[PDB]
Formats: sequence, structure tokens, C-alpha cells
Amino acid sequence: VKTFEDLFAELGDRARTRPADSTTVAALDGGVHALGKKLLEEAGEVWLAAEHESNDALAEEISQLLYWTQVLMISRGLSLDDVYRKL
Amino acid sequence: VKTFEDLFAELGDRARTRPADSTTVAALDGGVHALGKKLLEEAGEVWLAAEHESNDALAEEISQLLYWTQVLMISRGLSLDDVYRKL
Repeated sequence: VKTFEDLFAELGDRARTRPADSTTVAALDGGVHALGKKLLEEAGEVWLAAEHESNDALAEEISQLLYWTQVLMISRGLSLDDVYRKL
Repeated sequence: VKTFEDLFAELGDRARTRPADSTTVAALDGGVHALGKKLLEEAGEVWLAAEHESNDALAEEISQLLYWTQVLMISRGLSLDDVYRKL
């Protein structure tokens, strides 16, 4: 992954092809409420890591926060442009 | 996926590259006991579907049983050849 968009394109492909190995597929089938919960959990993990853990551990939790944010975007039908226009 | 081996090669790639979206990664990190449990659950789902559900529903559950069988093989370090030599 070179850009935020590389992952986003990948997850869109996973939603199309629905491979057995894709976490995104089950998450997208599973509804928005569970996605919001997961995102909040990960924000807590990020805070813990930011305060108390290594750079690597923090990078790991941030990567998961970014992942779940993208899954939520796809669940609600948002594009990268929808978000990027506000930055 | 054209052959059992296509999926197996894919899951091996996922174990190498460890993408955020891969169910296999978390499962491989998570230990054999949880994998055995998942496999048994899926065998039960397959039986239910075989007795009571559509061909499509049965194909779905079988595909998941095959997936978890492959994840277990990778967890324990088995090759396709290790299994295929016994068929």
C-alpha cells in the first residue's frame, strides 16, 4: 500500500469479488452498528498505544483505525473524494 | 478460484504480506484451538444446510469449511501435497 487510496481500491475490489478471506465482506454484510463499535474500539486502542506503547504498536493500531474507517465509508457509499473535499 | 490450490496459494500469499483485510492473518496469529473450533462449527453449519437448505446455501457453507481447513493446514505447516498424497 502506497497511498490511502490503494487500500480503498483494494477493499472495493473485495466487495465486488467477495473472496472467502476478506474481513471487509463479512463486515459489509454485518451492518453499520457493528462497524461504528469497531471503529470506537480501535480509537481507544490507538489512544492506549499513543500514551504507552512503541512506535510500531501505535502504527499497527492506527493502520487498523484507518482500515475500519474505509470499511465504514464503503458501507455508507462514500467515495474518497467525498471525504477529501473536506480536508 | 479454479482449483483448491488457487485458494491455498492465495492464503499463503496473505500470510506473507499480512494485509489489513485478511481473515487468515488474524486466524493464524490466533492459535490452533480457535481454528479447530471454527472448523467444527462450520461442519455443523454444513450438516444443517445439507439437510434443510438450498444448494446455494450448502455451497456457501462448504466453501467456508474448505477455507478453514486450509487455514488450519497453514497453521500447522502442511502442504497440499501432504494431504493429496493420502487421497
